[PDB]
Amino acid sequence: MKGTIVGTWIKTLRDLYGNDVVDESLKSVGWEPDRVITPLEDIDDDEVRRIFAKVSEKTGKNVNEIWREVGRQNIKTFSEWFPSYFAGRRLVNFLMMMDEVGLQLTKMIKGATPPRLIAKPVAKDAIEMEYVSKRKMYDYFLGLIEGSSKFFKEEISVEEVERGEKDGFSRLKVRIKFKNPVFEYKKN
Ligand code: HEM
Repeated sequence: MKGTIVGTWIKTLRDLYGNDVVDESLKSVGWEPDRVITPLEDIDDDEVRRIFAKVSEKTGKNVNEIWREVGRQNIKTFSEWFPSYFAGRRLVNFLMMMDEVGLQLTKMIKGATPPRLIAKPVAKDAIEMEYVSKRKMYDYFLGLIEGSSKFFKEEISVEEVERGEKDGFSRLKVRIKFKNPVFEYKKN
């Protein structure tokens, strides 16, 4: 990953799991517990992987479970660093815009590699959102969704539809139902 995102993860882990757990885990991979990560740095995905593995060991929580929790809380962290994205009224609009934001950053930020988050309405009160990535952060993705619902104070039901790997790409499709109708058939 790029530096920006790893910065948020470290912060979120600490908020979640305390300072000693994180300090220790970063040292285990040879990092400085209080490393200053710059946005445009490139960070070894395997190093991150080993960090989270250590957090798993120290806390006794399954790594997948940690990512789920990290995903939920990281929305709070990210909204504090980058408030403008969260400035809108609605959860649905937030979610529907995310794919565009991702495409744009791939273009703007050298080396940046965010997943596709393809969203499309499937009923008056529902969209499908498909995560597509070379990485595979199924639990993180799901966590982010819940965190978003939490931030926007809009209850949603999330049901997983498809999960699988093809051609080196991990995919996860969910159906997200909103409380009220948000879509309308309008003509082509
Ligand atoms: C709120 C504004 C957001 C911005 C500006 C943003 C942008 C980014 C960036 C820059 C990365 C890292 C790319 C890299 O380091 O190579 C990333 C990773 C990721 N983003 Fe977002 N994101 C946002 C919200 C979300 C939301 C709401 C979701 C899910 C609904 C999401 C899904 C993911 C996932 C799952 C990753 C991990 C990388 C992977 O799985 O391949 N992001 N995002």
